[PDB]
Amino acid sequence: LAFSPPFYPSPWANGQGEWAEAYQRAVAIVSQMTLDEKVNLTTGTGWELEKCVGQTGGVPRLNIGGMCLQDSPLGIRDSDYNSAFPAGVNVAATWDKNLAYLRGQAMGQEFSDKGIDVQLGPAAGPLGRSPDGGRNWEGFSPDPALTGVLFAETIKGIQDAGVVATAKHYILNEQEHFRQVAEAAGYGFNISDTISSNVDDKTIHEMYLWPFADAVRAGVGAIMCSYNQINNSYGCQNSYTLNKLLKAELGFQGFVMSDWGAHHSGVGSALAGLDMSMPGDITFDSATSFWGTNLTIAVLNGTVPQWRVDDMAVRIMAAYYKVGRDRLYQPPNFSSWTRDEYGFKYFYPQEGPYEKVNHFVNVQRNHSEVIRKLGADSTVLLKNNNALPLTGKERKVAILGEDAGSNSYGANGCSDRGCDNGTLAMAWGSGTAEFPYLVTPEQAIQAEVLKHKGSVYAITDNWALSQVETLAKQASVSLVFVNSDAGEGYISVDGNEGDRNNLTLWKNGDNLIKAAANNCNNTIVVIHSVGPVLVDEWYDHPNVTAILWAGLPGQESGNSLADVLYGRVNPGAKSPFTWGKTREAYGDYLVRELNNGNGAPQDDFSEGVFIDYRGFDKRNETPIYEFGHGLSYTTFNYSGLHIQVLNAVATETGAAPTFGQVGNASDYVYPEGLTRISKFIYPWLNSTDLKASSGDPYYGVDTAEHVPEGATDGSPQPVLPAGGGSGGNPRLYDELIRVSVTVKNTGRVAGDAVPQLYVSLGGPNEPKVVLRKFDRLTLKPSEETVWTTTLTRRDLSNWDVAAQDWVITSYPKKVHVGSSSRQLPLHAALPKVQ
Amino acid sequence: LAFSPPFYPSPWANGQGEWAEAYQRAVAIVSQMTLDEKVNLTTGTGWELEKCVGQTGGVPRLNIGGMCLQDSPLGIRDSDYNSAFPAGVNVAATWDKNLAYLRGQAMGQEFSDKGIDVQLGPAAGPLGRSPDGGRNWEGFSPDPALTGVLFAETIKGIQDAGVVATAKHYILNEQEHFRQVAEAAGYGFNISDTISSNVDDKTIHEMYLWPFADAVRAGVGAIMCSYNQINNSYGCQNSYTLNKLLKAELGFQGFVMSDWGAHHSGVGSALAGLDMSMPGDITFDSATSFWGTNLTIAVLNGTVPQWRVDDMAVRIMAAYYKVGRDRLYQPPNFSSWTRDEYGFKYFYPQEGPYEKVNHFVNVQRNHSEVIRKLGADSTVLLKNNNALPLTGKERKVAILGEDAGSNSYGANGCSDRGCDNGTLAMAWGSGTAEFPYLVTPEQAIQAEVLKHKGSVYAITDNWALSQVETLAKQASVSLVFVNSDAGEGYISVDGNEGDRNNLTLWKNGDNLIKAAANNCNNTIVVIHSVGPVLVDEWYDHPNVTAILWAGLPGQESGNSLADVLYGRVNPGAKSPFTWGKTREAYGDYLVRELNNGNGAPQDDFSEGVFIDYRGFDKRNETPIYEFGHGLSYTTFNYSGLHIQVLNATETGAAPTFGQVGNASDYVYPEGLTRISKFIYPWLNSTDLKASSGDPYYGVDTAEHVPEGATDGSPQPVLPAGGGSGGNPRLYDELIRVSVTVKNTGRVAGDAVPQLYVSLGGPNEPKVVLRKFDRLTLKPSEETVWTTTLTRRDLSNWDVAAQDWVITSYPKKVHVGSSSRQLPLHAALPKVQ
Ligand SMILES: *[C@@H]1O[C@H](CO)[C@@H](O[C@@H]2O[C@H](CO)[C@@H](O[C@@H]3O[C@H](CO[C@H]4O[C@H](CO[C@H]5O[C@H](CO)[C@@H](O)[C@H](O)[C@@H]5O[C@H]5O[C@H](CO)[C@@H](O)[C@H](O)[C@@H]5O)[C@@H](O)[C@H](O[C@H]5O[C@H](CO)[C@@H](O)[C@H](O)[C@@H]5O[C@H]5O[C@H](CO)[C@@H](O)[C@H](O)[C@@H]5O)[C@@H]4O)[C@@H](O)[C@H](O[C@H]4O[C@H](CO)[C@@H](O)[C@H](O)[C@@H]4O[C@H]4O[C@H](CO)[C@@H](O)[C@H](O)[C@@H]4O)[C@@H]3O)[C@H](O)[C@H]2NC(C)=O)[C@H](O)[C@H]1NC(C)=O
Ligand SMILES: *[C@@H]1O[C@H](CO)[C@@H](O[C@@H]2O[C@H](CO)[C@@H](O[C@@H]3O[C@H](CO[C@H]4O[C@H](CO[C@H]5O[C@H](CO)[C@@H](O)[C@H](O)[C@@H]5O[C@H]5O[C@H](CO)[C@@H](O)[C@H](O)[C@@H]5O)[C@@H](O)[C@H](O[C@H]5O[C@H](CO)[C@@H](O)[C@H](O)[C@@H]5O[C@H]5O[C@H](CO)[C@@H](O)[C@H](O)[C@@H]5O)[C@@H]4O)[C@@H](O)[C@H](O[C@H]4O[C@H](CO)[C@@H](O)[C@H](O)[C@@H]4O[C@H]4O[C@H](CO)[C@@H](O)[C@H](O)[C@@H]4O)[C@@H]3O)[C@H](O)[C@H]2NC(C)=O)[C@H](O)[C@H]1NC(C)=O
Ligand SMILES: *[C@@H]1O[C@H](CO)[C@@H](O[C@@H]2O[C@H](CO)[C@@H](O[C@@H]3O[C@H](CO[C@H]4O[C@H](CO)[C@@H](O)[C@H](O)[C@@H]4O)[C@@H](O)[C@H](O[C@H]4O[C@H](CO)[C@@H](O)[C@H](O)[C@@H]4O[C@H]4O[C@H](CO)[C@@H](O)[C@H](O)[C@@H]4O[C@H]4O[C@H](CO)[C@@H](O)[C@H](O)[C@@H]4O)[C@@H]3O)[C@H](O)[C@H]2NC(C)=O)[C@H](O)[C@H]1NC(C)=O
Ligand SMILES: *[C@@H]1O[C@H](CO)[C@@H](O[C@@H]2O[C@H](CO)[C@@H](O[C@@H]3O[C@H](CO[C@H]4O[C@H](CO)[C@@H](O)[C@H](O)[C@@H]4O)[C@@H](O)[C@H](O)[C@@H]3O)[C@H](O)[C@H]2NC(C)=O)[C@H](O)[C@H]1NC(C)=O
Ligand SMILES: *[C@@H]1O[C@H](CO)[C@@H](O)[C@H](O)[C@H]1NC(C)=O
Repeated sequence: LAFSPPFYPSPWANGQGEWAEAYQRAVAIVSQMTLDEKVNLTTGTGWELEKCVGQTGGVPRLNIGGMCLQDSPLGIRDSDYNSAFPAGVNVAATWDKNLAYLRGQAMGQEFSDKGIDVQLGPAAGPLGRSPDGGRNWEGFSPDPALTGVLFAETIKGIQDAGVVATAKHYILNEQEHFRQVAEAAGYGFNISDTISSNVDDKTIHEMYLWPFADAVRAGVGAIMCSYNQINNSYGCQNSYTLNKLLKAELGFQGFVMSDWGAHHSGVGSALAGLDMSMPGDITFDSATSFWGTNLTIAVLNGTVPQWRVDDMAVRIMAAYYKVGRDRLYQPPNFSSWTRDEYGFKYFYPQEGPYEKVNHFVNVQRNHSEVIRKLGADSTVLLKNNNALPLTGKERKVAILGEDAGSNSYGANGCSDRGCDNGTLAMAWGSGTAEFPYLVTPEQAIQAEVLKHKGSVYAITDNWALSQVETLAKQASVSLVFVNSDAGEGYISVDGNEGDRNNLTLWKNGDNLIKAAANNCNNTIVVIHSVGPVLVDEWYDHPNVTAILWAGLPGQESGNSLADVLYGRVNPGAKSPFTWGKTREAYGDYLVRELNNGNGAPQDDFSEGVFIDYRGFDKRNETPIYEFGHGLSYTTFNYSGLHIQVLNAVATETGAAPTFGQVGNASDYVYPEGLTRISKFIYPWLNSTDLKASSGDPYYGVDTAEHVPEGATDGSPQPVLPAGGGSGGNPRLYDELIRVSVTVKNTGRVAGDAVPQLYVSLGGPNEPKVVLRKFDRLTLKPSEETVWTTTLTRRDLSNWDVAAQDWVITSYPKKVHVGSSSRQLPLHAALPKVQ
Repeated sequence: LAFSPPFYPSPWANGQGEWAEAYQRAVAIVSQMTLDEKVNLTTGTGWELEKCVGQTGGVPRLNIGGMCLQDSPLGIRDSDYNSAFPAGVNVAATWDKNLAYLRGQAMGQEFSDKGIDVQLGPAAGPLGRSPDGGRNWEGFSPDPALTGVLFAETIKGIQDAGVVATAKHYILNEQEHFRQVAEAAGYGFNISDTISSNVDDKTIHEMYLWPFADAVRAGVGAIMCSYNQINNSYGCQNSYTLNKLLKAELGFQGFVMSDWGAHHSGVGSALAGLDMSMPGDITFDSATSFWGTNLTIAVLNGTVPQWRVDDMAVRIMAAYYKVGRDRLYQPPNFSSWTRDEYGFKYFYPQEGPYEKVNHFVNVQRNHSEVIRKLGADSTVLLKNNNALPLTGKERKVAILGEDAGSNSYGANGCSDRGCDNGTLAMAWGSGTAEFPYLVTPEQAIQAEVLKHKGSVYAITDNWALSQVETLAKQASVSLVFVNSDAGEGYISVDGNEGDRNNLTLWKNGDNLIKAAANNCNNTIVVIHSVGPVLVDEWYDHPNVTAILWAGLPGQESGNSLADVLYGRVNPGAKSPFTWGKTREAYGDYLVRELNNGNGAPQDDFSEGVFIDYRGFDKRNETPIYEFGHGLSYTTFNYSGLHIQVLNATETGAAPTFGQVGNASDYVYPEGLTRISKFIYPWLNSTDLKASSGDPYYGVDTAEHVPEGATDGSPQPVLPAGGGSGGNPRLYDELIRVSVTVKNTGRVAGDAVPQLYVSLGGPNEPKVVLRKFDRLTLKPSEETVWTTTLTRRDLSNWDVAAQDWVITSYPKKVHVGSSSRQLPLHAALPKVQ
């Protein structure tokens, strides 16, 4: 059984880089705080006790309001008068840094204006190991370089708007099956612990950890650790991922919160590097906590050192000052639990004053513009035989497929989007937001036809094949809509328990396209989905003249598409994952059966780095549409590749500091004038009897055997070779090579090119190409521009497990530039650099 | 059993009134025709043999193309790139003569450009004896004055655009049940002949006939006789309705065509006043005809006088020339039977040249504008507790009801509209047209809200009550859509065989309104339906703040409604029927069970003239919403009633035109390939009997030909005849009535002043509608409305005198805003 080696102590914050001023202020405020106050910062107040999906008590004596933590990565969850943005996989499909930033900023403004302090997103974990993982859509791309840049830009947009961003889920939560014990039980599986991702050190550094290093370096405030185990140690108490990888190596200065229900111990978690417990209780409304009271006590009895709790407090306050949250503070002006204007203050037990719980604040501004633009710029044109753009002069237009029409229960009529009815604009689970409205393809395309006085109908029942065939025959174009859904594991739709059971079109989609293609010589397929689908039985049909994948566009879905279909937007999106011929061609199977008796299922990542296009490439498999593939209504030419070699840190930390003082147990007893709200989690002790007021069956049992070596060691520590900066040693960020290429629009209309830069790092076990750089360039017909990027030392390195460091190996390296991972007409050998 | 007295001979045309020219050109061309050519004019070429729903083979030797006859009364059926107009009943809701005319004109243009010569509409029969009658929606109103005026207006619009209109169905086809023997069989009833409408002479004159008189007087060129019997004589061989009532009394100068399968004899129908057999065969594609060959033989053998067939050919040509069809002629450029560009020229047997059968001509022009406007001006505001118009500033809008959303099979996804799925903008059967598209309420209202940056959703599953209640608690306004559908008898939806089984909202409509109104203090109900529905269990709910009825609005439905809801259009429409508390409150039950063994069911119109509001008023029942009721976004005042008193006896002999030769002249030409199932006018051989194949040929012939049926001698002109739509003295204006109408509200808008008389006497309705108009007034703006009462308007039909008589009982006049809101009244002075 895979094992996770200890790494202690839990590194302490130091004001590194961009964090200096936030840290000074955090120190100055935490210095003034009592122990119970500090504890208050670390622990949620209990499932559905206050307004937000997570919420802490704050420090009322020092005028620090409770921190409000709300889902989701694509807009405010469980609220009203908010926008629904396209999903993160759409962001990835844009290959546009600027759009990722703008979406981050639009979300941040909305979260801010609801009195939300922390957004539970963006996501980069799951990275995308398996094309059927239920949550890949919440993230970006199975590619680390593309994912990391867009993750980082999204984080910066949110944080520049004055809300803490939360990089989640850290780390290796690559599937939904067996991610939680009670969740597996509800599906009839009996497991004593959650699935264990077992991964080698090289793989983790070069893939799953890489976007987290980008997030840390961009200044991310928070990280959320995951439900799964890593080598059979839970994500939210894994000292190797948390103390070693994230805090010592990556030099992470903010706080680590648990996923909801991912907290599995008081002492172990605190010493293994967790900073905040969400939603606060052990299970929802258990009125017990691994922290709160238990953590106050653990400091009082000598088990957790004051410096560790003080560091939790400093990291939490530092994230808060760093984004300027204190300057924007206001209590949450909505409730996640009800839409009622008035209600009891403490939702779950229905206690506290009866008062205004919703203000109905309209936070949307004009954000439908970025959503519409982004949806259009993420529409991948996979196939186009001179079919598109449409002109408006088409005489009779057939809109075919349920995915074009309305959800008959209303756009929000399935709780957490837990169905696949009508057009698919948002997948399911916690990564969701209430739509203010949803513009369907049916509405948008019908309005466009009628504006030109054409004829148009929508058929939206995918088994009405007789009416489909009859209409297809009469039409000048058939626009066929199809989808494939997925989502978080707590919701099952049609027996799909988060993870998709297959990669086939839902609701008869393949039969629908065939019914149409057999009758219109101009059949145009639109796919909405969470990731790749099997297109093998119809993509090469002579009557399927164009194919688009539009992802999950959010609220303006139909207008984003019309913009693309009718040429207002020249599509420039690129596939951010691989379209293979079969499920088998992707390998990386999901663990769907118990393979460790009734223990934790074991998920061995035995492919190593060979996921998505790296795997297709290794196996010599030819994708239908490759990573980086996307067409345009113009043409681009790449020429003139040139390479230019360019001219291009403490060894110990300080001792761990403590701020403020700890007093007697009697100081932290429940205050006499306070009504204790039922299920509410507090930092207080029933009496000075520590053991009895812990109520912990294991209190003082074999304590020292359960505290790992080094776990309480507050003395100076060595700086890891790969650490000592933000997102790693700052040398990794030295720019070693400049690359330049000329890109020309050789066609008849303006459009965006997406130049892509791959390297071959060389060596018997490396992928043949891996993406390193990209940009999205707007070019007029005949226009030329010189695209210039740089490669960093990290970009040219591999993880050396013996050195514990990034090393540029002695194998000769090459650069490749072109339009996709398989369309690389330019190549150049790289000279030795170190 | 009821009995239909004979009336013979069948009156011949005489070029009366506005028909003088058309009749002279008709006589000139028929004079040049051989017998088989004339017969070709009168007989369809067989079911689905050519392009149109009905088609004659024309007279090629004289450059007269075959006549193309096509459904429906609300747009071109079975075609492509055509418009889909609101139903008749919507035109009735507008109370707008000018809109009726513009909708006729728009349709005429579309039909004309497809190469269609004759539109099979408009409809005023059914009048609407029964609220659950399956085709009432095709027509106008159970009121004969409102129907007659709007029916005449539609016909003028169609015919001024150069297409023959066909006033249908003549007469008394007031229910779908048992209207056809084969149809009844498919529903499990064994009857030997169709339902017989049995109606007294006064009622027929004062109600069912009256809009046909207006149609005739406005110049309609064709009439279509009905599937049902009247007093046990088939509508298409009824000498009393056709010969006496239509041709001798109303002076109809045009042609009468059979309904499709309504032809039931060769000699009998011809002599009883029928002019045209549609679709030409005895049963669909039987390759046999009551006419065609049979009618050539009936003339050659002396049973049908030459003058009768000459007259048929003269009526048919006079109609065609009357609308100027000859100047606009082109073969039909689409096929009713396939959408393919190419196909066999004779669809049913798939024979003849393989060639172009569809040219996909887009005839829609700008007709979507008149459609949108008529849909808005026909949306009756039944209740408004200060909820409308919406401002567009409503923060969150719930659209609720499957009636707001799309048909999941596509707007034309159910053949002849034979389903109730998604928004109801068209009822079912032959009275239909392919939408070029359908703007749903969901589309237009959500677009409206998005334009103002509001939040909006549509819920379109009527059993998703949980989702409906959750949204309705969060909404600023809830717009709840519900319907009730019906149609022609050959289609059954949810067990409704044409006729409605009930007047209750379909698709959980009542429970949907109750779930919304239980949670939004601002619930607004929109009804699409073929007629009245029962609103009693929610109309007065304190959270139901408004209620509209929008009828069957055609392709622009959503934009029509949004224009009204958002105040672009001030509703002016008025209910064209009564909204009763219960079904019982209407009486006039359908005949739904066999009541004459396995003979024809007997449908006794035992209520007489007392249908719709006449019956409610008679029984002193209070309607929830009366005939004539509609609210506006402004208010109007009616005052200053002022009343002022104002200051041929035989026909010619029947003519014959041209000559009849020997049998041998009418034998099939030698070089002609005979298309299979095609109906021709020719004889297999000079042997008459063997060429007819009639098992009754030559047997008891004279005993089967009623007295006077072959009398070509000059005939007496009836007292109530002698003109167009009746004796011209009937149209003398006897009294002028005036009132002042003022807009006293804050919104420009239309008033619909309505003038009712009481003719008096123990058997007369308390009030009957006589005149109306729709007048546009700005806020504070006044106008004088002036109108006149004719001799007909003040008369009752006297069965003894066989004439209209102003009876001696004192009469009153009433003016107001509805049949129940009449603040102005006076005694009328005695006039004669
Ligand atoms: C001051 O106040 C404080 C606050 O009140 C007091 O704090 C309490 O102190 C107690 C100790 O005195 C704590 O109780 C003990 O906790 C441990 C740890 O449990 C958690 O972690 C487990 C994994 O642990 C490893 O990793 C963590 C870090 O992630 C480390 O901190 C641990 O040291 C350990 O590290 C090794 O392994 C990692 C790699 O994994 C390496 O990198 C290191 O090098 C080390 O080699 C984890 O498995 C536990 O998970 C269980 O609990 C969850 C419920 O919380 C549940 O979700 C899981 O499914 C799982 O359930 C199973 O186990 C529990 C009991 O733990 C059962 O109830 C349950 O029914 C299941 O069977 C958890 O997240 C825990 O291991 C200890 O229990 C072991 O030992 C006792 C006897 O001492 C046995 O009775 C138990 O059966 C159990 O035995 C297992 O392990 C033995 C190894 O020693 C092995 O010999 C056995 O064979 C067996 O399999 C204690 O439970 C208590 O948590 C804490 N309370 C709070 C609120 O913090 C403090 O005492 C007081 N101070 C003083 C001086 O008074
Ligand atoms: C030159 O060439 C010509 C063209 O080829 C030759 O034309 C043929 O001439 C034949 C006569 O020689 C015609 O055959 C006869 O038809 C008659 C009429 O049938 C039709 O009308 C019936 C109603 O009739 C009344 O009303 C019409 C106008 O609507 C009048 O024209 C009639 O005079 C009659 O008028 C009276 O009543 C009205 C009020 O109703 C008054 O206003 C008047 O004052 C009078 O009182 C109608 O009911 C018939 O309906 C049947 O046919 C439909 C199918 O067509 C069907 O859908 C109906 O259900 C119904 O079906 C039932 O009856 C038929 C038989 O007709 C059966 O096959 C079937 O199975 C059903 O049972 C129809 O529309 C017709 O009545 C004659 O048949 C009767 O008499 C014969 C004896 O001669 C019996 O054998 C029959 O059983 C039948 O008897 C009934 O009536 C008797 C009294 O009349 C009574 O005594 C019996 O007890 C019984 O109940 C003939 O069939 C033929 O139609 C015509 N062909 C064409 C193509 O036009 C012509 O001969 C030739 N000339 C020469 C000189 O050679
Ligand atoms: C009642 O209404 C009905 C329905 O409207 C009328 O029925 C229609 O009447 C038409 C006559 O007016 C008849 O028309 C015929 O159609 C035939 C089919 O035409 C199509 O196929 C051909 C062949 O490949 C194409 O050319 C053509 O464009 C069509 O696609 C034609 O073949 C007939 O053409 C012949 O007659 C016309 C004049 O009518 C001539 O102009 C033409 O040149 C052809 O003339 C030859 O045949 C005639 C036969 O009468 C001879 O008289 C003449 O001398 C020529 O003969 C030479 O060629 C023939 C064979 O081609 C050869 O055997 C001979 O020895 C010589 O070499 C004509 O156009 C419709 O088909 C018919 N419809 C149906 C469904 O039956 C009806 O008339 C009405 N009744 C009344 C009283 O008005
Ligand atoms: C850790 O977090 C906890 C949650 O934030 C903190 O508990 C809260 O502490 C505040 C400050 O002590 C308490 O506030 C008190 O509230 C009562 C009742 O308030 C309401 O009713 C009155 C009377 O009609 C009304 O006038 C008020 O405006 C309120 O609506 C007041 O009477 C007190 O004077 C005082 O303001 C909260 O009650 C308490 N919350 C809960 C859930 O118990 C706790 O202080 C934090 N601990 C540390 C060490 O910081
Ligand atoms: C603290 O006191 C409360 C209420 O008096 C009690 O119910 C709760 O269980 C106590 N906690 C412990 C750990 O005993």
